[PDB]
Amino acid sequence: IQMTKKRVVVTGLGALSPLGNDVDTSWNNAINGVSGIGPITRVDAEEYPAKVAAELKDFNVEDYMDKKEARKMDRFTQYAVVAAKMAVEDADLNITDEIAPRVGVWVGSGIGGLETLESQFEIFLTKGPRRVSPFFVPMMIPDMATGQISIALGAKGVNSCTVTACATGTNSIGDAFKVIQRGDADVMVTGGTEAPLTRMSFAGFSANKALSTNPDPKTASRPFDKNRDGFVMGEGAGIIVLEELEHALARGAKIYGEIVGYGSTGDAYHITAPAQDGEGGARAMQEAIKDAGIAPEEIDYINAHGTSTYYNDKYETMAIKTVFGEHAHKLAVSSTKSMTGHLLGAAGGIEAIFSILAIKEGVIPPTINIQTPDEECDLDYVPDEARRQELNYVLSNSLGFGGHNATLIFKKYQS
Amino acid sequence: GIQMTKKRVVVTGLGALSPLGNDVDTSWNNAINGVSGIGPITRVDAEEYPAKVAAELKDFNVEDYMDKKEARKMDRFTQYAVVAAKMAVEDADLNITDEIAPRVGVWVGSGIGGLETLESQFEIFLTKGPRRVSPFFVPMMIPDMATGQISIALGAKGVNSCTVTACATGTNSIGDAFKVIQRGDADVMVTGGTEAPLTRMSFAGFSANKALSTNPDPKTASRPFDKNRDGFVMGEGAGIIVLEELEHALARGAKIYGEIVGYGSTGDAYHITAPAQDGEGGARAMQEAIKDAGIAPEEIDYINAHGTSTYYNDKYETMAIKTVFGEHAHKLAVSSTKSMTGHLLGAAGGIEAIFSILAIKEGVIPPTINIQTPDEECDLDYVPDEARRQELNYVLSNSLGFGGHNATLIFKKYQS
Ligand SMILES: *[C@@](O)(CC(N)=O)C(=O)CC/C=C/C/C=C/C
Ligand SMILES: *[C@@](O)(CC(N)=O)C(=O)CC/C=C/C/C=C/C
Ligand SMILES: [Cl-]
Ligand code: NA
Ligand code: NA
Ligand code: NA
Repeated sequence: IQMTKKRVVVTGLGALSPLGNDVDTSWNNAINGVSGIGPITRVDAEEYPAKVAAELKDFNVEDYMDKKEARKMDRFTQYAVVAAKMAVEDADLNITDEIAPRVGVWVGSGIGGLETLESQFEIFLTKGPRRVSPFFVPMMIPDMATGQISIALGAKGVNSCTVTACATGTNSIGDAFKVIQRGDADVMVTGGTEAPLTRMSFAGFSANKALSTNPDPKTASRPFDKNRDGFVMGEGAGIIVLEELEHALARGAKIYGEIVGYGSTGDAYHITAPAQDGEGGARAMQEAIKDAGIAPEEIDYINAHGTSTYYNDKYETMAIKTVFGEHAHKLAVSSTKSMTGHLLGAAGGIEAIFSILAIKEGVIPPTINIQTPDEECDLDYVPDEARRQELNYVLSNSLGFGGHNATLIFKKYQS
Repeated sequence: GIQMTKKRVVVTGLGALSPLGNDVDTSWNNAINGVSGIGPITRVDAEEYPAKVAAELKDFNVEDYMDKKEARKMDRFTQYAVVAAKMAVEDADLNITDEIAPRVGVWVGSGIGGLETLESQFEIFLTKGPRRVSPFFVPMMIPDMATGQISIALGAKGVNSCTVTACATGTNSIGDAFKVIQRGDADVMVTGGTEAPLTRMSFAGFSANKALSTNPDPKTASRPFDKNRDGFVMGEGAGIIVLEELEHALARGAKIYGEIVGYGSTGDAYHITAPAQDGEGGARAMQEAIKDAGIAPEEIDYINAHGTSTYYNDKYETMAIKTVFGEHAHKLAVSSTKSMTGHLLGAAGGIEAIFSILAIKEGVIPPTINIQTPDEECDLDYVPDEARRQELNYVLSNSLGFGGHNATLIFKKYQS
């Protein structure tokens, strides 16, 4: 018995990010080096050492659905549904009864409905268990983003949700890519979503000192900079439509590019500390390269994990050098987190969009805020300004707590 | 040039913690003897909830399996996953050396992860302030920490993931790990589901949803397919299996319980909690798994059903079996082990995959206990009360979850 190996193309993009309430706004702001970082308004910033966050700007859920529908969705689900409908509309895909069992959904979330859980548990403690919402359980579960997307779209195919901390979006896309490659779906609506700007998330990330305590939004998120002191938390959703090539061509779909490689490894080291020298991340990049059937020298641009944390940025630099050798100083590396902040489970989704758009548009987005170069972080980070360049291959990296490492490789579409 | 043959995937090890026993042998032997793991709730004070019964682990002490130093930073869901995964690897007699470590992966899911940790830590936040929240709060709570902690405990450096799909969690995680090995991305996968849902918010949440049985009698509370079924009885635990590429298993002289041959996944695209009318989505997922296995539906001998003891789910699952199997539906055996273990949520698929694999190896079908009033709408052969000795070639395991997830696995008797 032999494996089916279908070609998988990107036919639609949808997004909500601190840089815009659609792909066009997000992409244009990213290539112009616009920061989505400002003072915290979502929660009371006085209680936490962290004073800045990357929030959605002027997002009103009622512009997309009824108040009654929105009331039964946590922010993480609202973002996923809005971005998925945006991606399908962009793909110009008509999900009929005929194709519905061949159209699936694979969207992840790092934590799901944390705000709902906090509000509902606070109701339990002060008002008693009978006052708990009949919809608390489905609203909270991370897989409800996939569930609500499938209902909104009429998508009846492969239906799943990957939860792998900050590697969530990258793994979800990789998993959906594998579904199409083996012929188990013709279309997959995939990516990540996150609404982590909550009391427990700010308390939790302050307790483990992962968050930047820099009160200046102009210098808070500075990946690879000598003075980096933790990440700046963001929110949103990045959803893409993956499609089997012949299916896309037959319907006259527009093609942004092709997904060719996916790598997944575990550090098997520590619950929160990444492996020394980023060895696991190096292995995940190598698996994705082997999956794509290319030489490492073929990678033109790396959309780095680059969170603006001491260890991660240093280890990611080391991992790139291990994988690419002499080609490491020849490629371009950039972290869009310098502008969007860290979207956690949605990071991989938004960064896959930027990686795909980098190939289609031939523009590398920059890493902003690098003022003090770090001798340990000496690669080409495309500082301050976007670079116009024809790209053939783009690599996107992610990692998460529990030692998860995930890598995706995108390729310029050629017939 | 690239490789293209599908690898054959065998089950080489089993590990479990369930309300029926703190290992596979105890759980299996109690299940085949129709022993109930359901009793009054002791985990939380149940006086405020309408639900009065649960299926808890019996005399489980995490310190019998690991040092206190290791257990302290683990929520119960992670403790269960680590203990069951170590048991599965020990049973598989697998030596994870530095050489094979990048070829040994982990794919374990949890429906909710560290809910108890989240509740305790949020209660600390409200009464003591955010500066008193633990630096271990975030990693302890996240559902993927079961995979994370299992990989650290084992030294497993390969494909590392976590599927979260409500009650379909365990089934999807196993199916996903099976696909990893089939495409040649790992030689070994430690996979399954884990859950510790016996918490304040879980009892309150499922009571508010009216998903839980409010029957105070532990003797009749969980009764799948019975006319008087009135919601599920919550359980806890972990079911972990070692999946392995066939040639790798044969070369090391591994014992083989059976083979994984089929996996189906669909979405109802209907409602947040209610399953589709006539269980159409579940019927499609069974059909996808059957096609994946390359068999005729008549080849299925036994169905380990989702059978949660809820009105719509048991009725719709019965309808879905009739749609898929036709005239063969009344010829096959169907049973719900949830009648004994209760509903393990994210761990249900893991424990039920173990029972399905053991059903083939031992040639014994576990029964559905507590069926006293037959429902005219649920008229299939549910193997009532007593286990059935039968040679099985193919076993199908079904799962479904909130959000319209449907997941199916097919296991086969191993033949060279
Ligand atoms: C992420 O892995 C951080 C990193 N190393 O880049 C991470 O911790 C995300 C975990 C998901 C968190 C959602 C919020 C929880 C309170
Ligand atoms: C499960 O899907 C119910 C079913 N239809 O069988 C389910 O609700 C589990 C989702 C929750 C998992 C753990 C959450 C506890 C609060
Ligand atoms: Cl934990
Ligand atoms: Na997570
Ligand atoms: Na065991
Ligand atoms: Na529990």
